[PDB]
Amino acid sequence: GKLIQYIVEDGGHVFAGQCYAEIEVMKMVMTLTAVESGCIHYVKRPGAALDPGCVLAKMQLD
Repeated sequence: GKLIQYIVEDGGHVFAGQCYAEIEVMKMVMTLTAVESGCIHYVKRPGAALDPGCVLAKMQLD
């Protein structure tokens, strides 16, 4: 689906269970739950149809 907005910012450390983006799928909002903590580099400029597995972000495994 589309990338509405990014609820974090570029170069931002995150936590377990923390939303980092929000997208529109099936007409509905979606918690982009982060899965690993680290300094996200903002890869995906806003408003793009996305994929399961797309690189919205890369961090490092802290």
